Amino acid sequence: VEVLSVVTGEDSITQIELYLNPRMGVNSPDLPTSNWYTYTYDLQPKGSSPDQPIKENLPAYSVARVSLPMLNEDITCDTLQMWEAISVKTEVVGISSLINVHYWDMKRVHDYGAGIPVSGVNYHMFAIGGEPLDLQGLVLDYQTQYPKTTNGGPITIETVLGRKMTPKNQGLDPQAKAKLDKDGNYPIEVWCPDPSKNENSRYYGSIQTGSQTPTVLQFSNTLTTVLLDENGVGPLCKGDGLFISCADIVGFLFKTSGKMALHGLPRYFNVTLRKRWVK
Amino acid sequence: VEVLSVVTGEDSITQIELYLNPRMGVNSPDLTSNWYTYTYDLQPKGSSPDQPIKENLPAYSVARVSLPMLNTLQMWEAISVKTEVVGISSLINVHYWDMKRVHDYGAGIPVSGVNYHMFAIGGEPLDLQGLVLDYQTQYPKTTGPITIETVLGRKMTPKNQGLDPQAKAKLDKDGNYPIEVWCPDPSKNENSRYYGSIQTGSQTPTVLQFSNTLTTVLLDENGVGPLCKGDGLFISCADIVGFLFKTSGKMALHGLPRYFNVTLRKRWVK
Amino acid sequence: VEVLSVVTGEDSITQIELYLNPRMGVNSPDLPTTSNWYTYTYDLQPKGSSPDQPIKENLPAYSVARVSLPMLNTLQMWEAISVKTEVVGISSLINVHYWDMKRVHDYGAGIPVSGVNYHMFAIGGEPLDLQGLVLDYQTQYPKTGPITIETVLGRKMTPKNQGLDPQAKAKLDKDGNYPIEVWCPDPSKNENSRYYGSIQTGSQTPTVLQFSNTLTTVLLDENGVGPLCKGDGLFISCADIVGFLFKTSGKMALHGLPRYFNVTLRKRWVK
Amino acid sequence: EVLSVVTGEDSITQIELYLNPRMGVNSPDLPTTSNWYTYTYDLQPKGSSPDQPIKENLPAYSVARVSLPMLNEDITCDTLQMWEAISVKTEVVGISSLINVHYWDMKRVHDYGAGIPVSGVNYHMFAIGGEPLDLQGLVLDYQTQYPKTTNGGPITIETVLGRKMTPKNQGLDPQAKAKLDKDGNYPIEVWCPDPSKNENSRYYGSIQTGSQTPTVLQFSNTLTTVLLDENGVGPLCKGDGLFISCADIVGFLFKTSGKMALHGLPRYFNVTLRKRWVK
Amino acid sequence: EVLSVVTGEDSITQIELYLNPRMGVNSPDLPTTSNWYTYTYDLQPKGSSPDQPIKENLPAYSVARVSLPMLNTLQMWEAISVKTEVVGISSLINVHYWDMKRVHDYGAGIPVSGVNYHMFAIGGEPLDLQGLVLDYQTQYPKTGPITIETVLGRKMTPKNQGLDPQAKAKLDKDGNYPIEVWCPDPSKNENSRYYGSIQTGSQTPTVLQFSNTLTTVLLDENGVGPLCKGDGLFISCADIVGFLFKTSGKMALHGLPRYFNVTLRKRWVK
Ligand SMILES: CC(=O)N[C@@H]1[C@@H](O)[C@H](O[C@@H]2O[C@H](CO)[C@H](O)[C@H](O[C@]3(C(=O)O)C[C@H](O)[C@@H](NC(C)=O)[C@H]([C@H](O)[C@H](O)CO)O3)[C@H]2O)[C@@H](CO)O[C@H]1O
Ligand SMILES: CC(=O)N[C@H]1[C@H]([C@H](O)[C@H](O)CO)O[C@@](O)(C(=O)O)C[C@@H]1O
Ligand SMILES: [Cl-]
Ligand SMILES: [Cl-]
Ligand SMILES: [Cl-]
Ligand SMILES: [Cl-]
Ligand SMILES: [Cl-]
Repeated sequence: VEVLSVVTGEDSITQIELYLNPRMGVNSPDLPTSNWYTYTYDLQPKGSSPDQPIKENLPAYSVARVSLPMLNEDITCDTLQMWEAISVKTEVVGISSLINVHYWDMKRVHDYGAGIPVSGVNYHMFAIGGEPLDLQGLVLDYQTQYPKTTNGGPITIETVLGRKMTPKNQGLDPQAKAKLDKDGNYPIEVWCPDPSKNENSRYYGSIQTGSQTPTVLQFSNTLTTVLLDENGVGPLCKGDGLFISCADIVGFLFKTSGKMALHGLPRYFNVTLRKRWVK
Repeated sequence: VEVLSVVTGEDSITQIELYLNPRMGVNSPDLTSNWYTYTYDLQPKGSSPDQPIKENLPAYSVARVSLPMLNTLQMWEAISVKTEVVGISSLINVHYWDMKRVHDYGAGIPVSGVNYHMFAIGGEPLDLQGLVLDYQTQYPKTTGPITIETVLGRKMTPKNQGLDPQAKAKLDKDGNYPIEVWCPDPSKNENSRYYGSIQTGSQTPTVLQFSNTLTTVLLDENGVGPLCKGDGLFISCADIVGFLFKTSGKMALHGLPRYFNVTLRKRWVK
Repeated sequence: VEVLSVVTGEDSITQIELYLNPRMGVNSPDLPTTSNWYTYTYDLQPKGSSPDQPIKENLPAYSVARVSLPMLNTLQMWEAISVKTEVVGISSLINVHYWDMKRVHDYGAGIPVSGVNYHMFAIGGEPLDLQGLVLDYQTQYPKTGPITIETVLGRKMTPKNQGLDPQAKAKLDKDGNYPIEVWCPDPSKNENSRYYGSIQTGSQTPTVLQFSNTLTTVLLDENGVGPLCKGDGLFISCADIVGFLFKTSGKMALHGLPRYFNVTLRKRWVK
Repeated sequence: EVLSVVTGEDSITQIELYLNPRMGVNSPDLPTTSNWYTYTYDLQPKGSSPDQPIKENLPAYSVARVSLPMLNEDITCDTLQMWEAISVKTEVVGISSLINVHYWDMKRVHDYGAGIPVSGVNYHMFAIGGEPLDLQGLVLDYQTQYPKTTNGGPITIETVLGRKMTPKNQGLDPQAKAKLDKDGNYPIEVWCPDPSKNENSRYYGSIQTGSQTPTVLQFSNTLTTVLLDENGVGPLCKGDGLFISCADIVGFLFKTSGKMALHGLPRYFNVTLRKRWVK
Repeated sequence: EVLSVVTGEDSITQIELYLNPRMGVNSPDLPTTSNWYTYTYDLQPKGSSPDQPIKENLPAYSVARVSLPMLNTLQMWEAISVKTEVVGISSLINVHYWDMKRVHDYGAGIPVSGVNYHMFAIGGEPLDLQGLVLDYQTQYPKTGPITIETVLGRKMTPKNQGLDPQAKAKLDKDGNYPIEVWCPDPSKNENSRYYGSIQTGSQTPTVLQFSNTLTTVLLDENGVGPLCKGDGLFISCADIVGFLFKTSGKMALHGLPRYFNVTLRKRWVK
């Protein structure tokens, strides 16, 4: 997979724009329950063993594969052009919507007060790759009984192993590995990016725990992420496909009853790519 | 529009100064004006639906600045800006007559909690994307703030809790675009620069800086700043600085004004 | 004033040292009657009925000094090029055993000085330009005592003074006289001054401060010019509120610390 | 004496590994107790003197020695080639797992609410060296009776001194030194890196105390730590051994009863080494 | 006058030391009270005036003078850089001190947290100190701690709540100068470098870093480090890391030792 020179010429640079809507558990706006689109259901400890969480309570990674302009007339040549992602402008959309402290069923911060704003657990990541993101499985509790389904979601450790989790899945088990190849099917609480692979991807992420911790976010269209590695090489899109992945949990909606649901926001991407000779 | 060379000469540079007063809900000091720079009391009803009043919807400030007329032609290019939140010091006041106390015999709870800060400099209106916390929120009809129902010509659906590419607007009117409804559209705004932050929480400290030594460069990666179409410079902002906590337990958001000093140069364009 | 070249010669550079003591409300230590509360306010409380009629002891104000510089005289002016500045006495805030300190819980230590912080300093060749803006326009500040928006306008504040009112302007020409809660630096003026500040609200928010004698602030603008001292006077201004003293009864007073300055100045030709 | 970097073909090599946390329950393989793998047991003040902590409540450092390819045919020569560690990409794995706020026995934040997220005390460090990490002993309370090493306990200050601790071990006792040469046997609360030694190691660490303090962690495969010193020399691997140490405490699991247990996450390393001539 | 840096074979030396914290119980070698070494006694507002704090409740600065090899227009050692580290940070993960107050019933102990104070100084003479106290009516013990009364020879007046030019001392004795009374004097200390911070609050997270890759450069703006008068290097510090919370509700401040490795070079001076 030898990288040669950057292609020179007129249309050697292109731009790819897209947005990814969050997949928090209620993943569709088009259902007769869709009122909770971009939210989970109510998150509660069961109180007895074992936990059997519902799919609505399992926020999942967003992913899209973007098809790119075909570059090579004869694909049997050793030396071909490939799209190389060199930079990205990315932004969490709808941040301002979180100033709303008057949702009708918001728990009031104290008697007669404004609602507790969306706050608490945050998880924020994005990835740009020339192939699916590689995932490592690890869970808080190996005894958790994740939903078994027939329609390909959610995919968890039991799904990939073809057998029950054992205690080692609370740590790093090299067999618990997957590719982020489907939108809204790989739960955040089960899968993280695999740092031992992903040579052809760049990812950036953070978590914030706490129950009412401030959600603190910036947005600016002046911010650019360079996607080049130390050798000056960005992700190379094999099969003329650009993989874009993300997750943006922005906190809890505090309901009057005391119930709490996690909330997510969409993410925008503008990826600059260039043509690169490879061998 | 292809960008040519920067113009050289004696009157090549100019500086535009302005301030923008906050539009929190009570938007005029010349009327109920006692609550100017504040909302009314923000309070989840406990029952459905939510029908917020106009006084409870903080909105973006905006001004179009007419620039000296110039005229393949010359356009004004915004190259840098000094901007500052004005009146930050007023927030040390912990003795508002009706301020809720931190405890018995204590000082008032200081303005703190939800902050939202943004400013934009552009050569056309700021492009907005609509997204709401709850699509069932019934905003007042435009007679009146502009919201998603106004632009769509029909009610919101669940998709307006996410990114609906139809929910788009332009920031063309001062005090009319609710902050909780509209955010800068990153898919557009090629000819504007915007910078913003949010801080959620109820008594989360308000932490702000001020200095006249701080400059924001508005040039893009190619060395080109926003280009002022029809000789109009668009200046937009929002500066929510937290809640005024009242004795009863009621709470209102508060805003502060923003000052701008924009440096512009003449630029040949085709 | 057109700025020419930096003067060359043996004694073209001078250094100015000073400290400013905080003006928190009880502004003097020399009153045998009430100076125990020097560097603090009195007890800050919401009145519970309208209007607020705050006392002078509850209005922290800016510190100011004009420093006389050597007479030089198209003429020469002193140009401030850098400053080393420090909040003095930061270590005193480890004391959690003030005799009347509200305890964190039963048998525990005192609540340390914490909560509202406001820190700013300014160096200029003339008084700092101030913009007026208050939380509540119906506040009835003491008559001139402190100089407030009502003082400069010669009439009662109106709602517009809760936002930016271009008539609500003053110069910081008097020590301990301009209430911090009324006045902020005017960013529309102050071309011949450099100012830096911040605020932190919240009731018990940690007071977090640094101090080092290795930190210099460069005062030159984007054109390599520092403030130029009109009539050979250097103006230094600051405020350093460091949080609340929490008292047993529930009462709370604001506290401030002093600030030190070492300003480096050079001679500059101007026209 | 350090001489010149070796110029040649296979002059650079990469070493990949992960270390699973040793929080107290250190094996996933034990017949009965292993469900608490990556956790401590319940942490409690005894209420009477002295503290007599159990193994399971004493998080320890992770460590591995990695065998490097043999470089010298003749080991008698004055001048030899050694592996020199020059950079490392390291990442805490499984960070996303901490969004789980529905552990079956999770203490709620309030009635009907979600579980208190894993939060509070954090401790994070990693070290890359050419020899075992040098340790310095210091404890909160010198009267603490750690389980005896001979009884199958961890190695602590008493172990190294051959006698009981005295009040001076609440400060810096220059005789309370050890080397990190054993996985999950040196307690974090007893041993910190020794700054008076470790010339042939690079270490980086932080603590965060408080009970429900947000756990704030980042992850990216774009972040590289440079291991070179001020003279441009990285750790030199004695006996062809690369020493890799870490500790990643990420907070408390809050249980319904009020009981609390600390939790850790695994850490991944990718160390780049080059060949170096040494006299 | 500072001349040229000495060139030659043995011109650079390294000085290594550590300093144990002087929180109040200053010695590990006492009959029955050393169990609290590196801590204060219990800190408690009396509820009546005046405060009469005990020496066990007054954390003080650590200081050492290191003798450097003799050299003698003369040569002097010049401190050019330091690696410094707070040792024992990992010990603070212990949430099971036998008498630790719980966060809630059945819970773990409240971790060491709250007030932090961190400072270090390297110089060629003793650090210059400025006196300032929260409460000038505080009755400190006589000499033993050295406080403002000791140095003035008369009672503190209200001015000592601010900056009193007469309230000055030199940090010449280990564990004798209370932190709550003395801070580094910025009006002197030309021949020292000092770096410090405070963090207030009762349960504020203790957030500390440690790494053997961090170096502080000690040279001033002219490239000159502290010059060691009479071949003596002065090293001073303080590291309060927060409170130990006891079951009863009582609280003690706690400190940690600090390590130093100073690089010095020979410098010609007239
Ligand atoms: C059956 C009965 O009533 N017995 C009591 C016995 O409990 C008591 O001992 C004291 O009990 C209290 C209970 O809150 C504390 O546990 C005392 O311990 C501490 C404290 O936390 O207050 C421990 C702390 O470390 C000590 N501080 C220092 C600096 O050493 C303090 C301190 O010495 C005391 O508060 C005195 O200032 O004590 C514990 O001593 C005894 C003795 O009072 O009386 C029996 O009748
Ligand atoms: C500014 C000041 O001196 N405040 C003091 C007040 C007032 O003397 C009286 O309340 C009269 O208003 O009295 C206290 O006992 C109190 O209530 O806590 C102590 C406090 O320091
Ligand atoms: Cl995050
Ligand atoms: Cl913000
Ligand atoms: Cl501040
Ligand atoms: Cl940490
Ligand atoms: Cl600190």
